[PDB]
Amino acid sequence: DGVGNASGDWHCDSTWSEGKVTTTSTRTWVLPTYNNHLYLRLGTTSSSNTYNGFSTPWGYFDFNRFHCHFSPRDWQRLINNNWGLRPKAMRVKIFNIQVKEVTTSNGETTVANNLTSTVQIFADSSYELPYVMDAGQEGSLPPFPNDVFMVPQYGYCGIVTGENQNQTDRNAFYCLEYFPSQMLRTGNNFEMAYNFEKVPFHSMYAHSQSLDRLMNPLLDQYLWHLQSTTSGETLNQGNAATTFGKIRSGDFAFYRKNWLPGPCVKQQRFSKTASQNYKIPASGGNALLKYDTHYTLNNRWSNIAPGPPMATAGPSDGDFSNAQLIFPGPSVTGNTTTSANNLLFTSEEEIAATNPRDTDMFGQIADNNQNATTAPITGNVTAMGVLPGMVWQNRDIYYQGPIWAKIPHADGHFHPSPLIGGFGLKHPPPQIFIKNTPVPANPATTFTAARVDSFITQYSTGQVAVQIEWEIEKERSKRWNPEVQFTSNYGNQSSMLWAPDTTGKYTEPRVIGSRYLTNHL
Amino acid sequence: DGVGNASGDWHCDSTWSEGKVTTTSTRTWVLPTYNNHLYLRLGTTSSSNTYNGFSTPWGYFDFNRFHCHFSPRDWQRLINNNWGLRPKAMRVKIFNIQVKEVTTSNGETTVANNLTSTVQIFADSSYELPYVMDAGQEGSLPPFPNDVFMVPQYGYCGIVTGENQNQTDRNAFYCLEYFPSQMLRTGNNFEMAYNFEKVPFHSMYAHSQSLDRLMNPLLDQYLWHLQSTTSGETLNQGNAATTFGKIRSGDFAFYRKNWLPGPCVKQQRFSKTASQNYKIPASGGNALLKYDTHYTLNNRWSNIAPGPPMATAGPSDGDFSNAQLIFPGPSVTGNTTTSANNLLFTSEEEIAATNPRDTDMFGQIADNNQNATTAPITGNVTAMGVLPGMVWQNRDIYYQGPIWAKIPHADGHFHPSPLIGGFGLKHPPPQIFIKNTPVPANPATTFTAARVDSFITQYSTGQVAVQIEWEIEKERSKRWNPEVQFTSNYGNQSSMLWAPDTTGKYTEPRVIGSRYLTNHL
Repeated sequence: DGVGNASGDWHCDSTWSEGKVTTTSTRTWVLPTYNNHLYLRLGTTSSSNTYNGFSTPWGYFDFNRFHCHFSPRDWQRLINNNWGLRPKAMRVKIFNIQVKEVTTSNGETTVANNLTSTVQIFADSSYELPYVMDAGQEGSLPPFPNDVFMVPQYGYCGIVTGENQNQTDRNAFYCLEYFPSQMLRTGNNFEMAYNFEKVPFHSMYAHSQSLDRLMNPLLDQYLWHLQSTTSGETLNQGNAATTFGKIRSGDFAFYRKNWLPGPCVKQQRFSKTASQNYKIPASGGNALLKYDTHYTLNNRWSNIAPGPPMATAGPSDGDFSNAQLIFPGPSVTGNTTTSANNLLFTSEEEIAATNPRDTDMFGQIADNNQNATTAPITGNVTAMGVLPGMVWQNRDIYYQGPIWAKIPHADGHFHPSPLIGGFGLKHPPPQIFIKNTPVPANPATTFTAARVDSFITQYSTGQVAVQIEWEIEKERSKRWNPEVQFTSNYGNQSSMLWAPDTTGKYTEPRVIGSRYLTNHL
Repeated sequence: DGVGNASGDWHCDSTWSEGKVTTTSTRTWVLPTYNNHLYLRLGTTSSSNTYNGFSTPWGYFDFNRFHCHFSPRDWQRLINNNWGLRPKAMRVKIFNIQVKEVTTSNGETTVANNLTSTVQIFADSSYELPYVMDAGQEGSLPPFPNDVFMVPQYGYCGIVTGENQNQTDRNAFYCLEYFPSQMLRTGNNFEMAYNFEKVPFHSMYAHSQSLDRLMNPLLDQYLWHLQSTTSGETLNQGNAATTFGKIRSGDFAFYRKNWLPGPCVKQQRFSKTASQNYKIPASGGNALLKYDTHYTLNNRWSNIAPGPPMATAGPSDGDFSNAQLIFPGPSVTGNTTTSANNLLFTSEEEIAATNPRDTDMFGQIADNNQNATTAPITGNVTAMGVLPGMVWQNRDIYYQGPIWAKIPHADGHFHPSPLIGGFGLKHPPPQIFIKNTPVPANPATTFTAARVDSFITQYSTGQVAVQIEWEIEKERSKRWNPEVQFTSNYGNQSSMLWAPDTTGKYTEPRVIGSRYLTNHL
């Protein structure tokens, strides 16, 4: 519309309705020029870290974390009152564009606003580009609305053959300029809308019943079983008579059951006390990567991280495994720490009702057929696939964690739910790409056909607004006694938690999940 | 609309109608960047000064004083001709926005206007934020229309537990960016409207009658009373006979009366002559805070300041108490003075008809039941609540004082009128918040997820207009002789009072209240 006319307004709120909540949040961004306006191929030959790909001049908006869209109070309203959550619609606006040219002269930089410069924006609706937005990486909106964030650079990997960097003829190059874009000056604004495909509600609740306890504790089964092959409490001694008996109440472990616990992939267990662990190197002949549970994909090890949902130790427990996500705590110098107390550990232990424990076996199975001569042998089940009549609970969604993921495009998928967390989507929210259009510097007066390298140094800033409509289930329980709630128990604090400190810094003190209200199997 | 098109006009006038006056005033403001765009928590552990809270990047418009909306002549038209005043409607405009970027280079600052920068403005209509606008503090429009004022920074306290700074889980953090705002460039303008809830007229008048004199001085009552228990003028001597008598005229003190004087909280009295006061420290073991009348709220002393309305010494009298408001006079160095003649003292003495004196007791009450053996004992009433059949007069509104206050949100309130002065409102005029939107400085070329600290230094200026509709009562008295008026008696002056001086400085020479015209009980 105009230079001196604002192209949008600031909107950040949540509005709660009967069956739905609509959260809006606005942020301020700054977009640098990446790679001097030019694509660059990436790669390194590493034993398991081997990768190859392309970094692009473009940058993109990552909307996928829950604290982008929710405050800590709104997250409390949600999880305390509701059994389920799923996203419905999404809407995005990019407005109040400002492009700034900078001038380095006489050892000092001055910034002026270039009014005729443009910025390019397109959302990829057809999913034609590699989708990196679900990778669980950085570059999303800040949790706190006053923060200004930097738009992350876009890049993508490609199929790696073995442990060697080198590309083959299968590798694709995608040129972002080969899509149609929208070019925006300071008067122009961008907008798009999106609809989520129907997806099961995330279950925000814990079970108040175990699987193996689903029976009536008063009654007996009409089913019989073999109690023992001999008299006495000692093995391989007795009168050698087979005793059959009815299954009476009080001895549930022998009840015949309709269902089974969920699948397992065992994890290696580590103690938070440093002296209580076996000494393992970070890198070398024996890596910690070797001793963790990994999968070999094309001669490349990769952790199973978290892996299939499995019950975990409590957040405060003195042991952890890779089945637990780890977030930085309130006070961290960054990139390293020697103490687990600085870290904030996730725990799935609420799902211990239906699911086997990450660091413990699924069960034990007979390895032979006994006879009078041969004693029975059983053995541990470390990894178990799904079986008919098996039930399991998904991993929990967190306030700091990802909302969705893109289901890979493949001829088969089983229970398409993301192992980090959230909502598997075949057509997730489309990636929105933005770059500063190049402005050439002063050209030569004669003609040359070499591409022009010299460019005016610029960056742009602006405002971005996101609106997601969510759909929620109200808890409908006949439970008498009070349910557990998410409360602030933090007590007497010199400086308020979940608020800026004396220096203005805002951090998130705790990891908070969605499962508080109980329900029954 | 446009860069080179003005978004509003200058309007300052009052327009008087039969039952109403509509005053408009326009000012020029300047808005700095506060706290480098970031919230900061505040607090200090003090014995009674203990506080905790948050200072915000935002700033706000304080419209609450009378001289914002009135000139000294308009204030004279009002109070001389009218018994009552109440506000009706209010309207606010913020226009002619100008955002200026500043550059410090080579030891000198240059200012340029950034045309694509925005400013954010929202009024809080739902009273969701802490309301600091009624606190009787600085940061309102200047009295004199040529002055340019600086928009005050916004901040708020929180519930303090005891004498300790530390917050508890009850303390709230409010993020202003979590409201919807309006973003304005130089072409854009802001506007809002507001309606006052029905409120009793402030009574601009003094009583021409005392309570205890409401009788007919000619007649006698038909009521009798006990005149004395003995003969003679000396106590505990006489003939010990009970004498009853009719209540004759001329001895009014014994008249039976339908009504009582207003409540009291006694104040400590101080003489303006320094030698005539008892020596008390400002701070130490014995504070002057201890010896003034205070209330203990959660182990924290606070003055009763002014407190319930009570008659006071005259403005020129040689003694004062905390029941009298104090304003700076025409000539003050600021923040301190050793002489009361520099200060301008408020006086409530007009209400001495219905109200007890601030430094004197409500009365005296019998402490025992006398008999022949025991002499009667009475004792002073320093503090008295309201009683059935009690009448009182509110504190006066001044030209320099607050217009309204927000009635706290609580399950009970008694006679909700602000003890400083003005109009108690449940939904007062909403606070209007304004800040400079951040413009990031030159970002790094690589990507980092830390929030961007570096910012372009900016400020904005503009114009703000306020229009309040007022409702007034015309005096309707049958009084014969002339009433007291507010006149300029200042006499021969080298430099005109109520006008700028030779140096351009404008001050307010006197404290002027609203009560001149008499009325009768």
